[PDB]
This record gives sequence, C-alpha cells and structure tokens, in this order.
Amino acid sequence: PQQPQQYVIQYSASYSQQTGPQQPQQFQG
Amino acid sequence: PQQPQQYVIQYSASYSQQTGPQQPQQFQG
Amino acid sequence: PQQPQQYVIQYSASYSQQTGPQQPQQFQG
Amino acid sequence: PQQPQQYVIQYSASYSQQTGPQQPQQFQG
Amino acid sequence: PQQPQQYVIQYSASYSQQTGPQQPQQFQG
Amino acid sequence: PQQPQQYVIQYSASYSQQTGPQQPQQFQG
Amino acid sequence: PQQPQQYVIQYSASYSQQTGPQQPQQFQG
Amino acid sequence: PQQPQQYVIQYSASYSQQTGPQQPQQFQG
Amino acid sequence: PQQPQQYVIQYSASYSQQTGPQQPQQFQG
Amino acid sequence: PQQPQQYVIQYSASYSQQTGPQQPQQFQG
Amino acid sequence: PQQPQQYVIQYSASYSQQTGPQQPQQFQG
Amino acid sequence: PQQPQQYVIQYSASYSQQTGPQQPQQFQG
Amino acid sequence: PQQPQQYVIQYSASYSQQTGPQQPQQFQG
Amino acid sequence: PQQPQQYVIQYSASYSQQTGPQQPQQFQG
Amino acid sequence: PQQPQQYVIQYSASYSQQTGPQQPQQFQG
Amino acid sequence: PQQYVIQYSASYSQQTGPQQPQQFQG
Amino acid sequence: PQQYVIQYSASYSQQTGPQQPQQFQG
Amino acid sequence: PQQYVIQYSASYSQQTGPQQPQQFQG
Amino acid sequence: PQQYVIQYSASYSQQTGPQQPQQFQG
Amino acid sequence: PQQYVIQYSASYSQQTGPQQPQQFQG
Amino acid sequence: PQQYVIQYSASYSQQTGPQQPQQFQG
Amino acid sequence: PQQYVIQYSASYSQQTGPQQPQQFQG
Amino acid sequence: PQQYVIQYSASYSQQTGPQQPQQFQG
Amino acid sequence: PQQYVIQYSASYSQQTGPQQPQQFQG
Amino acid sequence: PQQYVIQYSASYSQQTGPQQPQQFQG
Amino acid sequence: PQQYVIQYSASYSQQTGPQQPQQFQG
Amino acid sequence: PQQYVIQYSASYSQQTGPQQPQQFQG
Amino acid sequence: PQQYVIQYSASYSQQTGPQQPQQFQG
Amino acid sequence: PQQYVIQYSASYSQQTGPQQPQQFQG
Amino acid sequence: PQQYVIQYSASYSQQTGPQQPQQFQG
Repeated sequence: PQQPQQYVIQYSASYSQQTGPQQPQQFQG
Repeated sequence: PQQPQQYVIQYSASYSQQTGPQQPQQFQG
Repeated sequence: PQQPQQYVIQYSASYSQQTGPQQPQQFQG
Repeated sequence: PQQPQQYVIQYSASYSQQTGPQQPQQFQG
Repeated sequence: PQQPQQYVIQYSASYSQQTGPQQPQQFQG
Repeated sequence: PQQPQQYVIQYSASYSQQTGPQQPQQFQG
Repeated sequence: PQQPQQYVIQYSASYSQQTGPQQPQQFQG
Repeated sequence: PQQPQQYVIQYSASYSQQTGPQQPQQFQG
Repeated sequence: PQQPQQYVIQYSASYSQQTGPQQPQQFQG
Repeated sequence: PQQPQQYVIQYSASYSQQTGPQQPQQFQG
Repeated sequence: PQQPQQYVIQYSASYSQQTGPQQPQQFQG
Repeated sequence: PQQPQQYVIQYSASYSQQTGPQQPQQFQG
Repeated sequence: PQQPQQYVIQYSASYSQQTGPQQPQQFQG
Repeated sequence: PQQPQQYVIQYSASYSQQTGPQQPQQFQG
Repeated sequence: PQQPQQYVIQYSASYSQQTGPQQPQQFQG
Repeated sequence: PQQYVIQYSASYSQQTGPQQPQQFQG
Repeated sequence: PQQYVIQYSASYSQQTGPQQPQQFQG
Repeated sequence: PQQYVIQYSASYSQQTGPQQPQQFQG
Repeated sequence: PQQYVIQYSASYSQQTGPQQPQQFQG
Repeated sequence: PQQYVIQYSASYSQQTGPQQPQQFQG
Repeated sequence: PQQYVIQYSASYSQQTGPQQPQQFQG
Repeated sequence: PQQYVIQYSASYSQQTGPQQPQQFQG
Repeated sequence: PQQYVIQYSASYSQQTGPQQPQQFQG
Repeated sequence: PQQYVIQYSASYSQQTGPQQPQQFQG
Repeated sequence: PQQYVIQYSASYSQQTGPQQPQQFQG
Repeated sequence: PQQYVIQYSASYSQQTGPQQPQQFQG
Repeated sequence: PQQYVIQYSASYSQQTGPQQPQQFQG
Repeated sequence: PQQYVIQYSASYSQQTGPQQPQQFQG
Repeated sequence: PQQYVIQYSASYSQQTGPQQPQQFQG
Repeated sequence: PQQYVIQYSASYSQQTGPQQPQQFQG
C-alpha cells in the first residue's frame, strides 16, 4: 500500500500576488 | 495498491492574482 | 490496482484573476 | 485494473477571470 | 479493464469569464 | 474492455461568458 | 504502508508577494 | 509504517516579500 | 514506526523580506 | 519509535531582512 | 524512544539583518 | 529514552546584524 | 533518561554586531 | 538521570562587537 | 543524578569588543 | 419551494458523470 | 426556500464525478 | 433561506470527485 | 440565511476530493 | 447570517482532500 | 455574523488535507 | 462579528494538515 | 469583533500541522 | 477588539506544529 | 484592544513547537 | 492596549519550544 | 500600554525553551 | 508604559531556558 | 516608564537559565 | 524612569544562573 502525497499550494489575498511557476515532479517505480 | 496523489492548487481573493503557469509531471511505472 | 490521481485547480473570487496556463502530464506504463 | 485520474478545473466568481489555456496530456500504454 | 479518466472543466458566475481554449489530448494504445 | 473517458465541459451563469474554443483529441489504437 | 508527505506552501496578504518558483521532487522506489 | 514529513512554508504580510525559490528533495527507498 | 520531521519556515512582516532559497534534503532508507 | 525533529526558522519584522539560504540535511537509516 | 531535537533559529527586528546561511546536519542511525 | 537538545539561536535588534553562518552537527547512534 | 543540553546563543542591540560563525558538535552514543 | 548543561553565550550593546567563533564540543557516552 | 554545569559568557558594552574564540569541551562518561 | 438534485450509486456500481446543476429561486 | 444537492455513494461502490453546483437564492 | 451541499461516502466506498460549490444568497 | 457545505466520510471509506466552496452572503 | 463548512472523518476512514473555503459576509 | 470552519477527525481515523480558509467580514 | 477556525483531533487519531487561515474584519 | 483560531488535540492523539494564522482587525 | 490564538494539548497527546501567528490591530 | 497567544500543555503531554508570534498594535 | 504571550506547562508535562515573541505598541 | 510575557512551569513539570522576547513601546 | 517579563518555576519543577529579553521604551 | 524583569524560583524547585536582559529607556 | 531586575530564590530552592543585565537610561 504505497501512497505518496505531495501538496503544492499558492494563495494570496488583499492586494497580493504570486509570480513563480509550479513545476513539481513525483516519481514512483 | 498504488495510489500516488499530487495536489497543485492556486487561488486568490480580494484584488489578487497569480501569474505562474502550472506544469506538474507524474511518472508511474 | 493502479490509481494515480493528479489535481490541477485554479480559482479566484472578488476582483481576482489567474494568467498562467495549465499543462499537466501524466505517464502510466 | 488501471484507472488514471486527471482533474483540470478552472472557475471564478464575483468579477474574476482566467486567461490561461488548458492543455493536459495523458499517456497510457 | 483500462479506464483512463480526464476531466477538463471551466465555469464561472456573477460577472466572470474564461478566455483560454480547451485542448486536451488522451493517448491509449 | 477498453473504455477511455474524456469530459470537456464549459458552463456559466449570471452575466458570465466563455470565449475559448473546444478542441479535444482522443486517440485509441 | 509507506506514506511520505511533502508540503510546499506559499501565501501572502496585505500588499505582499512571492517571486520564487516551486520545484519539489519526491522519489519513492 | 514509514511516514517522513517535510514542511516547506513561506509567508509574508504587511508590505513584505519572499524572493528565494523552493526546491526540496525527499528520498525514500 | 519511523517519523522524521523537518520544518523549514520563512516569514516576515512590516516592510521585511527574505532572499535566500529553501533547499532541504531528507534521506530515509 | 524514532522521531528526529529538526526546526529551521527565519523571520524578521519592522524593516529587517534575512539573506542566507536554508540548506538542512537529515539522515535516518 | 529516540527523539533528538535540533533548533536553528534566526530573527531580527527594527532595522536589522542576518547574512549567514543555515546548514545543519542531523545524523541518526 | 534519549533526548539530546541543541539550541542554536541568533537574533538582533535596533540597527544590528549577524554575519556568521550556522553549521551545527548532532550525532546520535 | 539521558538529556544533554547545549545552548549556543548570539544576540546584539543598539548598533552592534557578531561576526563569528556557530559550529557546535554534540556526540551521544 | 544524566543532564549535562553547557551554556555558550555572546552578546553586546551600544556600539560593540564580538569577532570570535563559537565551537563547543559535548561528549556523552 | 549527575548535572555538570559549564558557563562560558562573553559580553561588552559602550564601544567595546571581544576577539577570542569560545572552544569549551565537556566530557561525561 | 424545494429543489432536489440527487445522485445515488447503489452497491457494487459505478457512476462516472459529473454533477453540476444550476438552481435559481426567486 | 430550500435547495438540496446530494451525492450519495452506497457501500462497495465508486463515484468519480465532481460536485460543482451553482445556487442563487434571492 | 437554506442551501445544503452534502457529499456522503457510505461504508467500504470511494468518492474521488472534488467538492466546489458556489452559493449566492441575497 | 444559512449555508451548509458538509463532506462526510463514513466508516471504512476513502474520500479524495478537495473541499473548496465559495459562499457570498449579502 | 451563518456560514458552515464542515469536514467530518468517521472512524476507520481516510480523508485526503484539502479544506480551502472562501467566505464573504457583507 | 458568524463564520465557522471546522475540521473534525473521529477516532481511529486520518485526515491529511491542510486547513487554509479565507474569511472576509465587513 | 465572530470568526471561528477550529481543528479538532479526536482520540486515537492523526491530523497532519497545517492550519493557516486568513481573517479580515473591518 | 472576536477572532478565534483553536487547535485542540484530544487524548491519545497526534497533531503535526503548524499553526500560522494571519488576523487583521481594523 | 479581541484576537485569540490557542493551542491546547490534552492529556497523553503530542503536538509538534510550531505556533507563529501574525496579529495586526489598528 | 487585547491580543492573546496561549500555549497550554495538559497533564502527561508533550508540546514541541516553538512559540514565536508577531503582534502589532497601533 | 494589552498584549499577552503565555506559555503554561501543566503538571507532569514537558514543553520544549522556545518562547521568542516580537511586540510593537505605538 | 502593557506588555506581558509570562512563562509558567507547573508542579512536577519541565520547561526547556529559552525566553527571549523583543518589546518596543513608543 | 509598563513592560513585564516574568519567569516563574512552581514547586517541584525545573526550568532550564535562559532569560534574555530586549526592552526599548521611548 | 517602568521595566520589570523578574525570575522567581518557588519552593523545592531548580532554575538554571542565566538572567541577562538589555533595557533601553530614552 | 525606573528599571528593576530582580532574582528571587524562594525557600528550599536553588538558582544557578548568573545575573548580568545592561541598563541604559538617557
């Protein structure tokens, strides 16, 4: 029972911003 | 029973923004 | 029983926006 | 029993928008 | 029993919009 | 028993719109 | 029962921003 | 029962920012 | 029951910033 | 029951900054 | 029941700064 | 019940700074 | 019940500074 | 019940400084 | 109940400084 | 005024269709 | 005025469709 | 005015669809 | 004015979908 | 005006979805 | 005006999703 | 005006998700 | 104006998520 | 104007998450 | 204007997270 | 204007986290 | 203007974290 | 303008953390 | 303008941390 | 302008930490 869990989360509020891209890599096997 | 879980989430509220693209890669096998 | 799960989610409210494209790649086999 | 699941979701409310295109690729076999 | 599932969903409410096109590609075999 | 399932859905309500075209490609064989 | 958990989280409020990209790598197997 | 837990968190408020990228690597096996 | 826990946290408020990147490595096995 | 705990924390307020990167290494096994 | 605890903390306020990087190493086993 | 505790702390206020890096090593086993 | 405790602390205020690095080593076992 | 306690502390105020590095070694066992 | 206590303290104020390094060694066992 | 949208999957069955209704009252 | 959207998965069953309703009252 | 969105997974079952409703009252 | 979003996982079951509702009152 | 977002995991069950709601009152 | 975000893990259960709500009142 | 974010772990259970809410009043 | 962030770990349970809320009043 | 951040560990339990809130009043 | 950050460890329990809040009043 | 940071260790308990708050008034 | 940092160790308990607050008034 | 840093060790207890606060008034 | 740093060891207790505060008034 | 550094050892107790404060007035 293999269950790898990867959470990549970006959020912002009240006159904010995020510029960077999201590039995650998950390798099983 | 192999269940890899990848969560890529972007959200924003109240005069906010996100610019970066979402490019995730999942490899099984 | 192989069940890879990939979640790519963008949302925004109250005068917000998202500019980046969504380009996910899932490889099984 | 192979069941790969890919969820690409964009939504917005209350004077919001999404500009990026949706281009997901799923490879089985 | 091979059942790949790809969900591409865009929706918006209350003075919102989505501009990007939907171009998903699914390859089996 | 091969059953690939591709869902491309656009909807909007309450003074909303969607501009992008829908161009999905499904390849079996 | 192997369950590796990786949390990558960026958020900001009240006239703030984040510039760096998110590039995490998870290797199981 | 192996459960490695890695938390990478960046946040900022009230006219602040973070510039560095997030590049964590987790190796199990 | 092996549970290694690594916490990498950067935050700042009231006209502050952080420049350095986050590059943690966790090795189990 | 092995539980190694490593805390790497940088924060600053009121016209302050941190420049150095965060590169911690945890080895179990 | 082995619980090694390592705390690496940098903070500053009121027109201050920290330049040095954080590179801690924890070896169990 | 082995609990080694190592505290490495740098802080400064009111027009101060710290230049040296933090490189602690903890060996158990 | 073995609990070795090592405290390495540098701080400064009102136009002060610390230059030396922090390199403590703790050996148990 | 073995509890060795080592305190290494450097501080300075009002136009002062400390140059020497901190390199303490604690051996138990 | 063995509790060896070693205090190494350097401080200075009002246009002062300390140059020498701190290298204490504590051996129990 | 009552509006009911119900999707019910009985035992040993599979339902794949998404559920996305629009309900306007008043 | 009551609006009910209910997705119910019985025992030994699988439901894959997302749940995304839009409800406007008044 | 009451709006209910309920996702219920019975015993020995799997639900995979996300829950993302939009509710506007007044 | 009451808005309820409820995700309930019964015994020996798995729910994987995220919960991300948007609620506007007044 | 009351807004309730509730995620409830019953006994011997697993919930993996994140909880990230947006609530605007007035 | 009351906003409630509640994550409840019953006995012998595991919840993995993060809790990150945004609440705007007035 | 009351905003409540509550994370509750019952007996013999594990909660792993971080708690990071943003609350704006007035 | 009252804002409550509460993390409660019941008996024989483990909570691992950090607590890092941002609260703005006035 | 009252802001409460409370971390409570009941008997025979372990809490590992750090407590680092940011509170702005006026 | 009152800001309360409270970390409470009940009997026969362990709390490991650091306490590092930032409080700005006026 | 009152700011309270309180760390309380009940009987037969262990608290390991450091206490390092930053408080700005006026 | 009152700022209180209090570390309290009850009977038969151990507190190991250092106390190092920064307080700026006016 | 009053600033209070208090470390209190109750009966049959041990406190090991150093006390090193920085207080700036005016 | 009053600044108080107080270390108090109750009966049958041990305090090991040094006391080294920095106080700037005017 | 009053600055108080007080170390108080109650009956049948041991205090080992040195007392070394720095006080700047005017």
